[PDB]
Formats: sequence, C-alpha cells, structure tokens
Amino acid sequence: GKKIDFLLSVVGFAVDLANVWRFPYLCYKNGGGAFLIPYTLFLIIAGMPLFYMELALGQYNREGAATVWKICPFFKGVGYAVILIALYVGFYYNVIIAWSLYYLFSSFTLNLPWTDCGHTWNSPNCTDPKLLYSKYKFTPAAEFYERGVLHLHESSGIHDIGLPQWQLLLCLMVVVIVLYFSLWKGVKTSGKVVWITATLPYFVLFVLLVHGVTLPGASNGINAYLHIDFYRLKEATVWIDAATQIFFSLGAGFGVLIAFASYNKFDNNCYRDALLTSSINCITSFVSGFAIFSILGYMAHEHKVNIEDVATEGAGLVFILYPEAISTLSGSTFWAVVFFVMLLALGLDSSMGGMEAVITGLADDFQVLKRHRKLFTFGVTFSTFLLALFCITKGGIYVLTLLDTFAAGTSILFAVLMEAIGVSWFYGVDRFSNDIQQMMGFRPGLYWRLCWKFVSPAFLLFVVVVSIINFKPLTYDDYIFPPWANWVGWGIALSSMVLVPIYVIYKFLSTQGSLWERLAYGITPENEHHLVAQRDIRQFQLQHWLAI
Ligand SMILES: CNCCCN1c2ccccc2CCc2ccccc21
Ligand SMILES: CNCCCN1c2ccccc2CCc2ccccc21
Ligand SMILES: [Cl-]
Ligand SMILES: [K+]
Repeated sequence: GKKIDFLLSVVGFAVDLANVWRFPYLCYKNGGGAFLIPYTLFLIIAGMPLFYMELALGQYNREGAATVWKICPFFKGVGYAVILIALYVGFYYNVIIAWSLYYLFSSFTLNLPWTDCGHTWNSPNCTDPKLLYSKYKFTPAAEFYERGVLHLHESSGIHDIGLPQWQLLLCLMVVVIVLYFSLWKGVKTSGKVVWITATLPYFVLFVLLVHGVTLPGASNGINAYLHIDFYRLKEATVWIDAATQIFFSLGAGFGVLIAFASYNKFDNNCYRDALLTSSINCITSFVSGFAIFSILGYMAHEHKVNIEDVATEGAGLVFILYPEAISTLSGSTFWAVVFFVMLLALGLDSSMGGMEAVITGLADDFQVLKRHRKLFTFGVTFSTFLLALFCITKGGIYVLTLLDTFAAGTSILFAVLMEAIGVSWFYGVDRFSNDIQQMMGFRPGLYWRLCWKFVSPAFLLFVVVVSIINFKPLTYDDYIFPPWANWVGWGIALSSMVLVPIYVIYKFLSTQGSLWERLAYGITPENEHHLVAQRDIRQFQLQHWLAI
C-alpha cells in the first residue's frame, strides 16, 4: 500500500491540463516530430535539475516562494516575480477550464452539436462531408467552437473585444466558486477522491489512442508525427516553444513546487519524485501527441485537405480535435461526457495547486494573511475571476493568446535563470549539496551539480537572449495583431521580469552600512547575519566560486 499510494500520487500530479491541451497544439504548430528533439533535450537538461532544485529548496527551507530567499536576501525579487507569473497564468487557465465545462454541458444530448451543421450558429459557408492555406474554420466542429462557444465572429480584432459571453460568464463563475470552496479551508485536500482522477485521464488517452490508430487516415498523421523536419530545428521558434512548454508543464519556475515541498517530510526523497514526475511527464506528452496526430491525420483524410490546414494552431486545437474523434465512437454521447468530465476534473485539480502557490507564498510573507486565509483566498480568487472575465469576451481568444504568449514565456525563463544563478552561484552549490545530504542522507551526483551550476544557466540564458532578439509579431490564424498589442504583451512580460532589479535596489538602499557591509548583508543568510560583523564572508573568497 505504501508504494502503490506513492505511485498513484505522483501519477496524478503529472498529467495535468498542460499535457493534454497545450502540448498538442504546440507540437502541431511546430511540425510534430521536429518538436520532440528540443522538447526532450530541454526536459532533461533544464527541467530535471530545476524540478529537483525547487523541491530540495522548498523541503529544506520550509518556506514559500517569496520567503525561501532568506538564504540570499537579494532574490526575494525573483520570488515575487514567480508569484506574479503564477497569478497571471490563472487568468486564462480558468478560462480554458470554463470552456471545458461548457463543452461538458453541451455534450448532454443524443445529437452532439459538433457532428453536423445547420444550427443557429452555423454560417452559410459550412461544409459537411457526410451531408455532401487557410485553417478551414468551416467544418461543423470548427464552426461550433468558433461561433457557438467563443462567439468570435462578433469581434473583428483585439480592438473590438466586446462584452463577456453570459454562458462563459456563468461557467467561469462556477469554476471560480469551486476553486474558492476547495482552497479556503487549507492546503490539505488529497487522499479522498484522487483515485478516480489519478487514472481517468490515462484510461481516456488509452481508449482514444486505440480508436484513433484504427482510422482511415491515421497512418498519414502518424507518419507526419514521427517525421523530423530538420529545417525546423534552425529557426529558434521551436526551441523557445519547447523550453516554455517544458517549464510550464513540469511546473518549475512558478513558485508552486517550493510552496508544496515546504510541507513535505524532512526525510522525503526529492530525487525520486523529480525523476518519476519527469519520466511520466515525457511519456504522457509523447502518447498524447501520438493520439492527436492520428486524429488530425484522420481529419485530413476525411476533409480532402492537406494535413497542415485541417485545424487551427491556436489554443482551440484540442477542443476542435477531440470532438471529431468522439463523433467516430459508438455511443458518442457517453464518451463525450466521460472525456469532458475528465478534462474538467483535471483542470480543477491543476488550478487548485496553481492558486495555492500564490496564496501560500504571499501568506508566508505577511502573518496577517496567514491568520486570515479565508479573506485572502477570496481576494485572490476574485481578482483572478475579474481578470479572467476580461478574457471571455467576444474577442476574448485574442486576449487569451496574448496572455498565453507573454505571461509565462521569456518571463519564466528569466525567473528560472535567476533562481538557478542565485541559488548555485551565490548561496553555494556545495552548500546546497550539503543541505540535500542532511535531508535525504546522500549527496547529489556530479551531473546534478554541473547542471545546476553551468549547463542549465547557459541553456536558459541562450534561450532568453534568442527569444528577446528573435521575436515574431503575434498572430492568430489569419489575424495579425496591431503593434500596440505586441507592446502590451512585452509590458506584461516586463511587469514580472523587472521585479528582480527593483528589489535588489530596494534591499541595497534599505540596508544600513558601508558598500561592502551592504553587499555582505545582501548576500548572507538572514540567520547567518551575525558573522558579517566578524568579517568572514564565504562569498568574498575564490573558493566559494570555484566549488562544484
Ligand atoms: C510524499 N510527498 C511527495 C510526493 C507527492 N507530492 C508530489 C509528487 C511529485 C511532485 C510534486 C509533489 C508536490 C506535493 C504533492 C501534491 C499533491 C500530490 C502529490 C504531491
Ligand atoms: C504544471 N503545468 C501547469 C498546470 C497549471 N499550473 C497553474 C495553474 C493555475 C495557476 C498557475 C499555475 C502555475 C504552474 C503550476 C504549478 C503547479 C501546478 C499547476 C500549475
Ligand atoms: Cl508537456
Ligand atoms: K504536467
């Protein structure tokens, strides 16, 4: 029972909405097979060491994202930046959950709305194969998603977003109420119904893959998925996408792993947890991509169109694909209900931890918030609800893609780079290894220390610089955003990227003493401050820097 429960818990925390929603369309947009090489390379090199480092930091220091930086007082800015990024992500994460809830509600019927067109929301240009370079957007499923759910046809761009959709408004209200009621009592919510939610996604994926393999056109989709277009590997768009997807999917760099590890037993094995989580993450992503490409190859065969134009490359790819596969299953209503219930539960569980990260990180900084978890939870949830209500307008898909591109991109890459730089170079990679040994009893291997100190920061810096210099103006299918939209996106990214120097300056000015005294007080652990007067600072000697 001990091992099975641990395996189930790890498996349940891996698969999450990132894996089943964001990876499909990021892989499709990048050609499929060509997206796996950068994905796996970054997975190993950055994700595994950073996941392990965040787990170890949280477990040892027993502090949230903001307060964990008592070891290096200058990086509370990094803590605040990751907290802000976590706050930003929820705005559109909850909107995706609302879409899932809407589809679940719409699935309750014997005639699924996305099977054949002719409804009130269908344009005259519909084309139903059964009844008779553009992304199409004229099939029954695409028409349904883009008109009867988003009502995107009523917006001409990001400058004409319009008023919130009342149906999506109600769905967002329900999602937010569920989140609050599941977050107000405390952080302990597991061990009750995780059994069903820890296995339903994998069963759904298994049946979907088994059915998709045996479809008229799945062979072409699989061939495209496995084919690697090496010309795509030299543009840096695939590399930026892979890095951002790896850090969003693993959960490293959002301040959530630190907060959750703060509650772990002091003897808990972070190495095993990181290894298993990364392995499951990779395997699930690969299988999901396989199934997605099989389904879209079937669609290409059925729609008499090239595989590169069957469905959109935006955030609605899964909501346009999975209904198509479901319609091909016997008793489609039951399968649709099961699939969308699975999606809703998965999203709710993921978003719960995502918001708990911010709640705990901010509470650990001010004790008043910790003493009033209910009111603080309500405030955070209400702010998220309003800023997401901004994203369920008629032109809300444009704002959603703006956020999905600029909220956790270069911002999280810079935050994780600064986390690694701070911890390793300033605190001491040898000190971190000593803490890990004191916790689990064994010291990290040479590979982990090398990744923490040299390999991971180098790759992260390269990715950040390339993303900053190689920037593509935003587009959504055939829509090209106005320049001020790109400026607003970069401002959103900078809002979190810039908290680091601001806090460094603030700490330098607030500190009292001489320049060397200021640096000593800024690069020394708070509980270790009293050695500064004695003037033995390990950060001022070459040995601290050359340690490995
Ligand atoms: C024994 N506790 C740690 C394992 C479960 N734990 C994990 C597992 C993998 C990665 C992160 C975490 C963080 C805390 C958490 C939250 C919910 C379920 C499992 C876990
Ligand atoms: C792990 N992939 C992302 C899953 C959701 N994600 C959320 C959700 C809502 C708000 C913030 C975040 C930040 C990243 C994170 C970390 C841990 C669990 C979920 C999430
Ligand atoms: Cl992923
Ligand atoms: K995941």
